Order: sequence, then C-alpha cells, then structure tokens
Amino acid sequence: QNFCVVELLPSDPEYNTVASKFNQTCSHFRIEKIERIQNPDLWNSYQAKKKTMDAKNGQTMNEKQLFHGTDAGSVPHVNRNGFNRSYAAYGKGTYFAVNANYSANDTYSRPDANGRKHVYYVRVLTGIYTHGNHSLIVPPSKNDLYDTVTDNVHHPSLFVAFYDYQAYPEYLITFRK
Ligand SMILES: Cc1cccc2c(=O)[nH]c(CSc3nc(N)n[nH]3)nc12
Repeated sequence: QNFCVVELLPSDPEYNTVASKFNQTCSHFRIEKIERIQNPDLWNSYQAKKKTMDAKNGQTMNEKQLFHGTDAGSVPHVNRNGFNRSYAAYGKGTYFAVNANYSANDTYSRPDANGRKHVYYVRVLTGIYTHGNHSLIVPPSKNDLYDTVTDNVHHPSLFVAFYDYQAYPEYLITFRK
C-alpha cells in the first residue's frame, strides 16, 4: 500500500489541465497546490478493472474524470487505499461529481483547522450506468448488474461507485475560500 505524493508547479501543463477543469465552477476559490498521487499497486488494480470493462461494454467510454471532496483526515487514507470499503440518497457507495462545485461544498471538503479544503480529481470507471435509490448497498440488476448509478441518466451531475478499484485518486487539490 505504498505511494508517493508529487507536487505540481503552476508552470506546469498538467497543473493547468487540472486547474482549468476546477476553475469552470470553482474559479472564486484560491488554489494553494495540486498534487499527483502515485500509488502503484492501486493504479495497477484500477487498470486491471479498466482492461476488463473496455473488453465488455463495446463503444462505451468507460472512464470519466470526476471530483471528490473530503476532510483533511481522510487524505492519508485515500492516498493508500483509494475509495475503499472502510471509507464508503442514490446508494451506499462513494459519490463522484461531474463539476467541482458539488465537491467544493464545506460539508464534503470540510475546511480544516487551518481552513484548507480538499478535493480529489479522480479517474472513475463509470461504464454503463442507470438511476439509483436509497436502499442500494450494491448496484441494481439489469434484467449481471451496471457499473455505477447516477442522479440523471441523460444529464448526469454525479456518479456512485460501489467496488474498489473502480476509482483512482489521481490528483489532490488543496485550496481555500
Ligand atoms: C455524497 C456526495 C455527493 C457529492 C459529492 C460528494 C463529495 O464530493 N464528497 C463526498 C464525501 S463525504 C465523506 N465520506 C467519508 N467517508 N468522508 N467524507 N460525498 C459527496
């Protein structure tokens, strides 16, 4: 469960890609730093699920880059386990938002004692998805089951994942009001 945290410089293209995406809905916030999380075992397991999904859902673009706001205390945990079973209404899973505004909410990305906020820019294997419900602990059956559940199938603003390795916390955005 080892990992490396690499901080990106603004001068950086990778920084500008993650930043501009964040700034579509959260430009009013001040970005302090953006870090790339490198956890090799979690990345390999995520790519093993991606290779399985790609050779199953045909023409479907299984991967989406979504946002996840969390308290500063959960950061070490996500860095090593991902969006684990001991970490996790439309279901009893882990929620990922299309736009950063949902994740930039103080109830999710709880400002710490220094008033810093935490949002992950996650690689999520959304695959084939349907509408969700409150009683879901796992995704519902098709007639096998779907990969994720969403609030609105044709105009989604969030996705809920249920199994591990379905999401990779690629970047971590540390910002303040
Ligand atoms: C429920 C929901 C909807 C939309 C976005 C989000 C989001 O960004 N983050 C979270 C995480 S709240 C949390 N769980 C644990 N274990 N620690 N903290 N939930 C969301």
